[PDB]
Amino acid sequence: SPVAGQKYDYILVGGGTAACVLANRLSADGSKRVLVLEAGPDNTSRDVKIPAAITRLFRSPLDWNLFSELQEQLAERQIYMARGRLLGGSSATNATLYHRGAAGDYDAWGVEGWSSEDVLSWFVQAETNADFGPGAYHGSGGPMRVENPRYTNKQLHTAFFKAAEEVGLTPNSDFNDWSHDHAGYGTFQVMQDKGTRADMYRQYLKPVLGRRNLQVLTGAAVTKVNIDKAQALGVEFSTDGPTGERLSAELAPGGEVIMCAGAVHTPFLLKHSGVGPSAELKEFGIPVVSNLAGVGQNLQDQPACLTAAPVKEKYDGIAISDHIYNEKGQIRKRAIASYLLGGRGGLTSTGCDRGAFVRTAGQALPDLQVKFVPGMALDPDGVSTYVRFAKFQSQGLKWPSGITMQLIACRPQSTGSVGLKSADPFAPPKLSPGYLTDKDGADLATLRKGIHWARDVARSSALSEYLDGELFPGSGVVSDDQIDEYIRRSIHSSNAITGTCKMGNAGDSSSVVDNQLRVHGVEGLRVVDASVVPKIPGGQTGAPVVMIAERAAALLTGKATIGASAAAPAT
Ligand SMILES: Cc1cc2nc3c(=O)[nH]c(=O)nc-3n(C[C@H](O)[C@H](O)[C@H](O)COP(=O)(O)OP(=O)(O)OC[C@H]3O[C@@H](n4cnc5c(N)ncnc54)[C@H](O)[C@@H]3O)c2cc1C
Ligand SMILES: CCCCCCCCCCCCCCCCCC(=O)O
Ligand SMILES: CCCCCCCCCCCCCCCCCC(=O)O
Repeated sequence: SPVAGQKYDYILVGGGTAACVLANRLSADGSKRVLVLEAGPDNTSRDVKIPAAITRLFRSPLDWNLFSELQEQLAERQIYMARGRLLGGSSATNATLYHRGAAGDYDAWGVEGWSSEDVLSWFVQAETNADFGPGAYHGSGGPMRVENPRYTNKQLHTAFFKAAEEVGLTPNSDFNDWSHDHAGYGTFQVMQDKGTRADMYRQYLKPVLGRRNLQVLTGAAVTKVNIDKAQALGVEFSTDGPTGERLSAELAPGGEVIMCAGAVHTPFLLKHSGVGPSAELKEFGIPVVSNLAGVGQNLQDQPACLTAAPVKEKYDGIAISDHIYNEKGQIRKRAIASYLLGGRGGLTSTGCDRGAFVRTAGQALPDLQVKFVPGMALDPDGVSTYVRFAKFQSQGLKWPSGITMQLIACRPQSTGSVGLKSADPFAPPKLSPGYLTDKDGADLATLRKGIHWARDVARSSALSEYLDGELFPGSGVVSDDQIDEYIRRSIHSSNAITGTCKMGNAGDSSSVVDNQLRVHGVEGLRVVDASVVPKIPGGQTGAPVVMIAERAAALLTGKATIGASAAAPAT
């Protein structure tokens, strides 16, 4: 009905992080008709704009509310896996931390044309940074906004740095500078513009909505790619939920469908389109279009656990929870005034503004990320405690002052899968994160050694000054066996999720897309989102997705090629 009689050069499945970048770049010269189909609503919520309102976005109508299959290895629990559902996708609901990982993460992909030297200029092209000018590792002029965090905690932020130094960690002045080793303690930069969330709807899509050649439809749930050698024709979707008419957006000749539904929903939709392992498609009577073993395999997510400690009575009031709420759960006037005048103070924080990367055991690259939060978790599940914090408003109760360190296996060895639990394209996917399944027990060992490292930091004189014991995991949890059980019972997502449509070299049989991001076995179909990441980089995955989308757009528009290897000579 909104697509009746129209033909599109590009159809983007999803209106999230990658899709916003692509919609901007592919509509720029005016020559191409671009359609965006997003299942969620428009990006208008105040809870998206204010960073500290991330607490309110978990388990909300702006989230997919996805739960994993029962995980036998995690005390038989379903794990919540947050995912944004609106224009800007997870960039609209994330913690805003700006991380690229290390040069070695991209070299470890081993994919032709996607070395660290190849991807660096695409990170730089996306970027405008308030604290780093143009240089080898930073750009100025690109649509993203990055800045140093605008919340300062007078006592706890430098206490964390001093404690990390007391345990023998060195400072890292810029976690995105590839001329330094990745390990160390330091500030985490944020995807914010003077304390306002700088999501990719705000930075890339919203500014170009006036373009006549760009059509964005919200409340548009894609059901499958229409495929006719298999050739993408366009995409089926409903604007009225499960009961709605199935509409079809049609490609113009030479048009492509670009999958941008993310690492959960892209492999899910491909399987619904007949692209995936033939056994999984036959199970639900889906005709096999491209028998592609890797679709929904290689799910990589960074699992997390935490330690938390209360401050001494004399330091009551020094935590970010005290800067946001008063003793009755009322949002503090100082926080509101600082946010609106100046774009500073506790509402500019998603909780962590600094942390560390750490080698627990002599690895080539850090296996552990540490997020320092100058507030105390009341649950060993950090995501649960954020939901508690949002619900705490106006309850007439005092949130106890303290600190938290979240421990993340940032380069995990475990993998999971995404598949189908039914033939209905409106049903949730069959989601298995696979945390702690790697054969050596490396991910469990990382998080166990993480807890020991967080304990050493909390015991150090610089932080010890403020603290009065330990809440989580607490006094009862000391032996390796007690720590491992705490981790199995409390492990939660740090919200990465990559690799389910993995890019690979010619000859890599686990590949779903080639180095041109083309889906094997289908013409005119590409994936441009976190699905394609071959091996997860250390740190949060949003900046890498924008880099991939920026480079994909340049390839599609003819401004760049990927893979510059000299042809072997004629003999
Ligand atoms: C809670 C949370 C915290 C995070 N913290 C950080 C962090 O601090 N820093 C950072 O860099 N990264 C962070 N990340 C990760 C980062 O946000 C993601 O890796 C990145 O945004 C993914 O981009 P994408 O384009 O692959 O997918 P998304 O941005 O998730 O976009 C996919 C889009 O597809 C839509 N969609 C799904 N199915 C359909 C359908 N059938 N039809 C139509 N549309 C559909 C979704 O609604 C969504 O809008 C976080 C993630 C979350 C969820
Ligand atoms: C508990 C989690 C934090 C909640 C934050 C909500 C703040 C509500 C107080 C009133 C906000 C007034 C300022 C309005 C700003 C709206 C967003 C923006 O335009 O940047
Ligand atoms: C915005 C302020 C919130 C204050 C909450 C109190 C402190 C709790 C810290 C929880 C520790 C782990 C952090 C969980 C982070 C959830 C979001 C994310 O995954 O980045």
